[PDB]
Amino acid sequence: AEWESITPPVVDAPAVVEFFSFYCPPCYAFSQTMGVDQAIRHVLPQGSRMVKYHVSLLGPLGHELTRAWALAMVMKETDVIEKAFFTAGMVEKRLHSPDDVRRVFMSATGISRGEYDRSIKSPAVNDMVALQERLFKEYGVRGTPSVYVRGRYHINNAAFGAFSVENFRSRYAAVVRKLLAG
Repeated sequence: AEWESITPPVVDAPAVVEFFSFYCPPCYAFSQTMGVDQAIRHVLPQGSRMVKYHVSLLGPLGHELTRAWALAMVMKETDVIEKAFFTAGMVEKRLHSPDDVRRVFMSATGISRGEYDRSIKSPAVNDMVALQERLFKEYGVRGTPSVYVRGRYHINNAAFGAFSVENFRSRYAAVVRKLLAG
């Protein structure tokens, strides 16, 4: 059950923040196969939110995915986009080029080619890319997945033990739950 205070804290932080990458196997596991993200959402106090931010440093398409995610966030389509990009990469192994990124985004959302091309570079998406890169530095992010609670506690992924997905998930969420208490 381990975690470390970050310094300095982030003010006005969402209750839970997770920095992740579509190239990060444990991120794939948290989101898509082990139900850790879901178990965390399940202990969110009323009114609190979990927000996910993509990190650019990892992999060939790092920056393109971050911008694609920025677009998802602007459009309120993170749910379908998250599932789509993990399937495309981890599962199907067909995320190699910038055209792939746009193709998967369009297929998941139904957005048109022309709207994607105009939107992907919109001021609002530009802002959301800025925000992701800004917060990477403020939270002191060092890798992925990096889960932060109330802008002050960084969960230590490497401090949990279990023989099963089910115990691992429960113990990870138990610690997040504890840190959300108040």
